[PDB]
Amino acid sequence: MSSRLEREAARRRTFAIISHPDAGKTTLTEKLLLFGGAIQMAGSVKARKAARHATSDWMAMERERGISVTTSVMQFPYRDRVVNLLDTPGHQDFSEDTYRVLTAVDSALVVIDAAKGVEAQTRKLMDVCRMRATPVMTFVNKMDREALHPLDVMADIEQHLQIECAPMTWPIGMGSSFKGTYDLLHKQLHLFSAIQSGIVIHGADDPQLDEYLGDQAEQLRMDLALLEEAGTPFDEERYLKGELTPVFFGSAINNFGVREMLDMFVEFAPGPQPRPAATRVVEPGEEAFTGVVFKIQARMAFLRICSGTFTRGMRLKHHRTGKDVTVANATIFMAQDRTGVEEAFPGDIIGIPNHGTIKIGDTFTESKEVLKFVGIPNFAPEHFRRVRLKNPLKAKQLQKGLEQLAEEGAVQLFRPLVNNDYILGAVGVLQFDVIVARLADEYGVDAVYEGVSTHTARWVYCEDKKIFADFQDYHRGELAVDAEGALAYLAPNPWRLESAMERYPKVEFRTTREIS
Ligand SMILES: Nc1nc2c(ncn2[C@@H]2O[C@H](COP(=O)(O)OP(=O)(O)O)[C@@H](OP(=O)(O)OP(=O)(O)O)[C@H]2O)c(=O)[nH]1
Repeated sequence: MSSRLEREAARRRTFAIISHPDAGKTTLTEKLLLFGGAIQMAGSVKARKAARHATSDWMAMERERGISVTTSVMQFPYRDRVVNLLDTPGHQDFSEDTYRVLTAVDSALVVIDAAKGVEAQTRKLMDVCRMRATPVMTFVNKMDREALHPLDVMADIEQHLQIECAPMTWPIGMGSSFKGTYDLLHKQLHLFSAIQSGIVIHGADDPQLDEYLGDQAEQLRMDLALLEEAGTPFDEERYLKGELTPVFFGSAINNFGVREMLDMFVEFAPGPQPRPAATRVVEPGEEAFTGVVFKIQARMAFLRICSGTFTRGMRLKHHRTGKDVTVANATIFMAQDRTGVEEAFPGDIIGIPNHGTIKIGDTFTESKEVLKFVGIPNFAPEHFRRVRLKNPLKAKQLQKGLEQLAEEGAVQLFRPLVNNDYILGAVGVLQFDVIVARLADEYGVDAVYEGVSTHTARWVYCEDKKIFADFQDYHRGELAVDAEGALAYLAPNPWRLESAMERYPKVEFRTTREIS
């Protein structure tokens, strides 16, 4: 029946966490790792957390490359599945890279702070998942602090993440009155105390509820009947379509409620899925190795394995340059206690060292066939700046530098139609600081920034050749070309954009565009 590869490939579970800041992603991640026996990685995740708020000597330690790479892809075994959890940079580090990580996961898990509910970064990231039709599992965290009512929390999720909510575990009480969770499908009761085997409940009439929950038993029975009416039973097919999301309540800090969520994930989360290419749809089943670059770092290119098997001694062909590339000493991301020939299977991540001459989306194969993976885009930035050059004779240099950095994708570049200025857009503002320093160290250029009216950008496309031309004349003042030669409308804010948009309903204004 199944092949060695098709099995190995299917044990994979590749996901990232989409969360707003301070929700507990780091805490939950460390918790997940401990379940996978990933003792050391878990240490690293914890050590880094600690080092942020530590003395100066550590801040200088966490900010280094060696570590932010080890924890960038964290793999651990769980219930014989190989879970590949990809770090999604947040806080100060939030950038386009975060979105790109979402272009490499078969699925995602949402983590919500119960007190805050759905916040801005949660919505933003979910926005990405929706367009790529990526199934999501939801974990409502921090039930030990006072929080929103669970029904309120679902309502919040449903409204703002535009998806149905299927609760799997329900919380009894909250804050100081947090007793634990009742797992609806398994008819088990999990008490919070200072993991543990749960208690079987037979019917909602079980006196055990009274025994363990006391006067709070009434609320669970109260809540459960409400649920069994306006309730969405987890439906596997609907989850995969993205229409529905399983919800879990817990206290990551206390390693509570996590087990159930982890189990749901290994059992039902998607394994490596087919990937589109220009010529055809690559299947993870195929023996021939294929991979797609989704992240780059200053040089190493992280690659998601799309089909086949990766080993050190193998030879890969870089299609864009047409070159032949060596992976002799790559980075294979794998759980500690390796114990096997060193190989990677579809859904895994590998770090190919390659100097320059790469882009986001580049395809590497084993065979002599032309193949080009598609669908990893650039995302419209929220933040813009105009780059000013102090010494005008260095203009040829800045131009090289910026064009090269954008090809590499450290930032997005916009050249207005009515002037010679450079406007940089960034998914997160940190990118601007990175760009300045790199421009100096790699290109010998001191560049400054200046503020601009612009807060919004959309890529414009129109079928009616006359209308599009008329439009381009009217909004000559707001148009720009990006590094990839694409036409972009720049607006001061989303509202001002609608004025333009309602005037030209026949012009499309996209928030993404494919790379070449
Ligand atoms: N009560 C409660 N708190 C939780 C829970 N999970 C995480 N936290 C706390 O929330 C803060 C953010 O957690 P992170 O895990 O760093 O969140 P993030 O990665 O999403 O930014 C931390 O507090 P901090 O004070 O900023 O740092 P720390 O010194 O406490 O680690 C952490 O201890 C939870 O389940 N219950």
